Amino acid sequence: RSVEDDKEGHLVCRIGDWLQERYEIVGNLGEGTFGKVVECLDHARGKSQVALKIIRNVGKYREAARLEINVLKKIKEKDKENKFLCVLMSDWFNFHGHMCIAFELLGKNTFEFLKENNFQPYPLPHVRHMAYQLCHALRFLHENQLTHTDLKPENILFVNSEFETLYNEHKSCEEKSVKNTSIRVADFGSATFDHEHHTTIVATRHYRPPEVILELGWAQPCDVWSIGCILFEYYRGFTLFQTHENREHLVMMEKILGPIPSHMIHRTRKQKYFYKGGLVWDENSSDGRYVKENCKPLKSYMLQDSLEHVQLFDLMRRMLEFDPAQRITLAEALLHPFFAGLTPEERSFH
Ligand SMILES: Nc1nc(Nc2ccc(S(N)(=O)=O)cc2)nn1C(=S)Nc1c(F)cccc1F
Ligand SMILES: [Cl-]
Ligand SMILES: [Cl-]
Ligand SMILES: [Cl-]
Repeated sequence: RSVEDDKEGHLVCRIGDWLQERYEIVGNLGEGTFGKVVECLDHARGKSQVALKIIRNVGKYREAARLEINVLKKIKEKDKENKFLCVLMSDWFNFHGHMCIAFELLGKNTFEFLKENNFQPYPLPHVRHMAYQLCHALRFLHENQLTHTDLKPENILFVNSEFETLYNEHKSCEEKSVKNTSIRVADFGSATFDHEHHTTIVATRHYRPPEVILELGWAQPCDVWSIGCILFEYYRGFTLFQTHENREHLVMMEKILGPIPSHMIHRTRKQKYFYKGGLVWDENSSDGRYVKENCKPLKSYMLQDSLEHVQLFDLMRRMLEFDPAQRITLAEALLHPFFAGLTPEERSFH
């Protein structure tokens, strides 16, 4: 059987196809610039269901995937009972130049669920449970000297994304409400140990913290900022920072969170963003006018005034502190009174 690649180096495969006389493809899960993700049955392990990430036959992707595999091995080694909520690898192999990584099959990611729910946001009890698990998952990675650097809703999966369809009487429309809010953290390809080389830029732009934009260096607090942006997005169903460029991003940060601390401004070599100790930007530009119209103080985005909403917003604001040294740690976050509302099942991790 000839193995075939398309023009971009993606493996040509379809439902029905097999790999290593072992993994039978039974579905398509998704795709990206890295290649594709298929659902397989693993005939060597009782037909167990797997998500198999199939990387393009392109050197720079094969190399990144090899690094991801190495990261995953180290993580598994530190969490042998798979207790700390990560999507860990069951197998990996090089298939005619395509690196393939097999993972236990979970449900949809939290972005895809949001999207299939027409971007209607998660209810607060759901946001609260998800935030709790995220703080705990990352706290454990952080305590093992690791930073994720690429947290975003697409990288957070429901263990099971089965939902109930409920009629929202205030909206005159149906809503999908996930039956179980247990989640797992995925995509460790960019994860960086304390002692390893730190690239100047990390994170997906919408989830990238100011110390990274200002090239001030970064560590574990990077992940805390990203979690704050994620929690906003779960709660409102739209992205906190919908931006494509650094200068606009910083202006959004200022409108939503207040001024950038002067000490950060004085320390950055990125002085092109500043003029006279202050952000410089064209208020009359397409980006200028978009930000002035759409970006408001964080507190203004609260849907309700009850105590649990106030506590969410207090927590989010502490996650979104400009100075990574002042930013709440996840150890501290887990002590926040926002988490008093967890059911005992949610708190003990069921
Ligand atoms: N372990 C695992 N299970 C799943 N399941 C899944 C994926 C997509 C969908 S879909 N097609 O969006 O409804 C449903 C279930 N995905 N998955 C993984 S590791 N996805 C994944 C990811 F979440 C981030 C980067 C690469 C990936 F391959
Ligand atoms: Cl490319
Ligand atoms: Cl191995
Ligand atoms: Cl200005």
